[PDB]
Amino acid sequence: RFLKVKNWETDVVLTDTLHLKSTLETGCTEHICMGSIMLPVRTKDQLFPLAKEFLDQYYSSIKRFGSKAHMDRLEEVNKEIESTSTYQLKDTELIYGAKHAWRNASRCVGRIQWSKLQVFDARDCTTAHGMFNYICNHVKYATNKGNLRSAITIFPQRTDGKHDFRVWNSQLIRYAGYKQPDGSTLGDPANVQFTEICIQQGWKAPRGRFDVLPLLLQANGNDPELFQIPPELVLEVPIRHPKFDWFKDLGLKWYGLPAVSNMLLEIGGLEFSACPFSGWYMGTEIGVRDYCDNSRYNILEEVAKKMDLDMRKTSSLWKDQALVEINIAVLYSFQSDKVTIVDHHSATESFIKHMENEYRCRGGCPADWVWIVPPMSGSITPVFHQEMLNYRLTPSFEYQPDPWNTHVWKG
Amino acid sequence: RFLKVKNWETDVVLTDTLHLKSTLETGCTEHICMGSIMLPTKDQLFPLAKEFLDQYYSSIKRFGSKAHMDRLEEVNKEIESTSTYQLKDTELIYGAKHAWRNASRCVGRIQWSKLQVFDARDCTTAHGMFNYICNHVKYATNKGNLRSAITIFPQRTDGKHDFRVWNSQLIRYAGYKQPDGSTLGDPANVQFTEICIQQGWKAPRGRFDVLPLLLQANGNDPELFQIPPELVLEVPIRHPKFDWFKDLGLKWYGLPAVSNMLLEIGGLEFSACPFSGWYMGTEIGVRDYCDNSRYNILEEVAKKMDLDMRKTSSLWKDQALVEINIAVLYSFQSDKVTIVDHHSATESFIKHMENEYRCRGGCPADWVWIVPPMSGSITPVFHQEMLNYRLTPSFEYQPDPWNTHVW
Ligand code: HEM
Ligand code: HEM
Ligand SMILES: CNCCN(C)c1cccc(CCc2cc(C)cc(N)n2)c1
Ligand SMILES: CNCCN(C)c1cccc(CCc2cc(C)cc(N)n2)c1
Ligand SMILES: C[C@H](O)[C@H](O)[C@H]1CNc2nc(N)[nH]c(=O)c2N1
Ligand SMILES: C[C@H](O)[C@H](O)[C@H]1CNc2nc(N)[nH]c(=O)c2N1
Ligand SMILES: [Zn+2]
Repeated sequence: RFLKVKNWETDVVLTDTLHLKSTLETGCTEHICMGSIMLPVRTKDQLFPLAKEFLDQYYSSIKRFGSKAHMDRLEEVNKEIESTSTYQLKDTELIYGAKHAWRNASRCVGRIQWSKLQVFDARDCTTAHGMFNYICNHVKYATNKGNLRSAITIFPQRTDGKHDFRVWNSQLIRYAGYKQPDGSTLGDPANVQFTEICIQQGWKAPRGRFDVLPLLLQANGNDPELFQIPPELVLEVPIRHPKFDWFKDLGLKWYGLPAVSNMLLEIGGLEFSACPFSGWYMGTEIGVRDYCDNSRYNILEEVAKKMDLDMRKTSSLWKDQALVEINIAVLYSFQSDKVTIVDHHSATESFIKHMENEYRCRGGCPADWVWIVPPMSGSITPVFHQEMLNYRLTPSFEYQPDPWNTHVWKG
Repeated sequence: RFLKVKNWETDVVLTDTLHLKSTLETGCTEHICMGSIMLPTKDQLFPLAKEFLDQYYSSIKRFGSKAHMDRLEEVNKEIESTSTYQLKDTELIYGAKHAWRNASRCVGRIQWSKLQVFDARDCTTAHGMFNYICNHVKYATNKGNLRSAITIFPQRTDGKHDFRVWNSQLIRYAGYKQPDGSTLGDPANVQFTEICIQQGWKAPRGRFDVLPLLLQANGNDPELFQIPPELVLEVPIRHPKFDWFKDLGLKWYGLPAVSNMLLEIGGLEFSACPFSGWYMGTEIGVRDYCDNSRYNILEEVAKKMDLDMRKTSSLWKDQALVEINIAVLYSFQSDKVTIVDHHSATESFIKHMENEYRCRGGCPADWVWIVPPMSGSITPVFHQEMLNYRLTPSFEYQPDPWNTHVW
């Protein structure tokens, strides 16, 4: 079966054959679309086909499909599953797997860079302290004094689901949020629950507007431990505006390194519950969502006040006007300190080319339009006008429940 | 089977039960989501009439009444005899308001119940059609105080006798392909603009020439008519701070009036059902003016603002986009023509969603279309999970007549 997508700006039509290789569900049916819904211990039984599938993919990519090296590996894995109920990936397989999980990530606009991913194998790690070490090294390597490099660190895979490695932080670097008795919030409202946990686990909170959270690390199913990332390894960028001198006085800054640490990495049916990954920011992530979401820092009014916009009627577009200047400020700041960042025009245009190249060479590119289109200026980016097919391929990054909700406390 | 939707900005969760009444298909499967794709007999007829009459009679709190049962047999008799049936005025009106109510892609649906319905099923000719349409335009325009309306022409019979309005909207600017290779006027209408000329229209070959109506009655050949200019309300576009802005020579019409869709009610098909409301500002300023394949004026506005257009990262496109949209709202409000900004309209839609969930068990909605094409996440609909499904009565797409019509 062939499926066609059309770009309604360029009339370019592409044909997808890759969806045929799609396994997992979407959440949609013939009678209902769930494309705007945010969130849509394995047996030896189901494990081997999943291993076989992966290994088949792997050996095809290296052009050794049906070789003795291929067959022997299948046999080898088959036996290891029957006698041990699981198996270990070769380094080459782990690297291929991690890159392809990124490549298959349909909500990610930045996938043109997928083949350039630095894979840190942390499968020999045994303790929280060991995790801290790996993570520090990840952060130093990725930051690279401002010239950012994509990386992922992979901790040991799930066994019986009782010895999980987990990073409790949603991101490696993130600002604390504090609920005040008056109901207002100090810092990042999105991190209030996590900050409270850290505090309870013994973290002495400085209680400012931008306190870098501590790492809360769980190894081998044990209770999580607190570590503070060395400040010298956390690159931050004070935000200022190229024309507005008062902007610096808002007191804003942000960190340079976006690093997601709460996702699950599935490769060949194996589950890696601790796999922090990092790249670089698209400007709007900070300047639109982080600064301007009503439930985040929420700086639109204060910025608009200073620009002296007509804030009486929404139809003055004072919110839209302030949003653009804030986003201009974020980009100007990062560029000025030579910390890697990409604007949403540049990023979306690159994704279009990547997507086109993925149709030619791969037969498709699964993409989630709802997430790909930037949260400001949507239709002046080429992705707005691009029809996309969303379906799920493995290897993949998956969601997983927050550890504080599932963890068995030891004491 | 009882689905929930969350607003991630307010934590409000709503439970959807209405989707269970859905009958038509979405185009998605368990394996692939097509949510971003633009375009996915007597025995057929009677269940459709039934489903429709059941909901109609339920809406008037007379489910399982003699009148209900009586009407059901009456329509059954008529289908079994005529191979079709006629809607009572009351059903027709209910039908139309519900097609709008059910339009999952429409952000302006909070007003759905105040639709003025013009019954034009007695129409037999294109001059006839023209007369109905002029009346519609005048009534809906209301000297700038816009009122929603629909005019309904006779239902399809054998597909040989279709009424069609060939225009996509009642009022649209013409578009011409100059020998330069460039495009003068609206590029979206180049092909239809040729068909007008091919059928006899004399273009003023300008930039904002109001297209002529091309009307088809009983499957006959379509005819041209020029709407009385005095009935087409337009808004010169100026900026409340940029005095130079008016020299760009931009204007826009006040009445958005979609004329090419198909209205399906109780199995019956109305291929000519022009309807109209009032603009949300971004349709004009973001899409019409700044789409690359439309008037595409970003670069020239940017020049006039003397913005640093060297790098994409100065966000000069974004900056101009805001100003252009500021101007659109300003000009319409200044001339007292109804318009709504994307903040007000999306906040209204959220309130409507809440009303629909609490009073109907849900509200079908297409996030891809509801989220305005600028400043998406600073409007509340961005953070609102929505379920998309197909309810009837409905507005559907239908093929362009020129590809179909047998002369
Ligand atoms: C290098 C530059 C990168 C850019 C500019 C980028 C951009 C983005 C953006 C803007 C999102 C939307 C998330 C949000 O708005 O909350 C996203 C999602 C995502 N990204 Fe990327 N990313 C980059 C690197 C990476 C890397 C290195 C990985 C994995 C190895 C990755 C995997 C993902 C995944 C799995 C999602 C899905 C999130 C979800 O499902 O909720 N990205 N990306
Ligand atoms: C009164 C103020 C109204 C507003 C502000 C409004 C707004 C909108 C907008 C912005 C869209 C997106 C379409 C696009 O971007 O091209 C839309 C779609 C739509 N509207 Fe409304 N509308 C209004 C009245 C009406 C009325 C009176 C009807 C029918 C009687 C209607 C039926 C529809 C339908 C069927 C669609 C989707 C068409 C499709 O499937 O592509 N609207 N509306
Ligand atoms: C509900 N929010 C999603 C949080 N998650 C799971 C998530 C996943 C991937 C990406 C993001 C946005 C942060 C980010 C991460 C990376 C590696 C790059 C980038 N530009 N942004 C967030
Ligand atoms: C891209 N979609 C095709 C154009 N169609 C079929 C379509 C249908 C309904 C609405 C629109 C947008 C124009 C419009 C119409 C009405 C009544 C109100 C309004 N504010 N805008 C367009
Ligand atoms: C590819 C994508 O489906 C297409 O660009 C859609 C996106 N959302 C839209 N939303 C609205 N309101 N109007 C449109 O024309 C479109 N176009
Ligand atoms: C309800 C809706 O799906 C939700 O708000 C989505 C919309 N699109 C998004 N797009 C990005 N990049 N990030 C997001 O968190 C979201 N959130
Ligand atoms: Zn879908």
